[PDB]
Amino acid sequence: HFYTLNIAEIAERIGNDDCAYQVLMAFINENGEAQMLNKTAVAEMIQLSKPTVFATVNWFYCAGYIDETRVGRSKIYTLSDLGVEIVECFKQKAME
Amino acid sequence: DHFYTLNIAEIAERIGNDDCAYQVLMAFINENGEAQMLNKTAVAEMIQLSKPTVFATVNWFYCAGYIDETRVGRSKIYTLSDLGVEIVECFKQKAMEMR
Repeated sequence: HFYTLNIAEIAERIGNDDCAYQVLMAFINENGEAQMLNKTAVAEMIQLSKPTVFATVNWFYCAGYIDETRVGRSKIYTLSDLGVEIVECFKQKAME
Repeated sequence: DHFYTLNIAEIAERIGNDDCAYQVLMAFINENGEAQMLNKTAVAEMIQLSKPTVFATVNWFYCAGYIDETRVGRSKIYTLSDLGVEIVECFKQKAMEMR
């Protein structure tokens, strides 16, 4: 069961969500490369209510934006191929 | 442009494991199994969960692309996007094959 979707419009929507945009963008180091993060570290990068930032990371998971990997004791998140593609819109939208 | 292919199965199970998400999704399917439309308030009312909680989900469901929003009179009303209908028609099937 696949579904093939115009990413550009979701990327628009997220891009209109103050809180969502920042949580996606965290996963991008200054070198323009994606990076792994746990929920705590993200919570720190962004000045916003730790609750809301945890809640945002959670749905991002759901939605399929960020992959989760079990590391020893804690859970660590990276962007999905989808997360990367959404960032790739933003990358190009800032460009032009 | 920017097209991308989701696995709907993978998104479904993820949603299936969130009590609030599942219910918010399913609220757009009526008694007769047809898809319907609601505003934020009507969703909140069907779900037996913190109105705040329901509102955050309806928000992010919108971001995710599961629902679209249509202006009417003096009321932003929500309806499943095609994606949202994908996600349901997937739950519907897992339940279908079950019985």
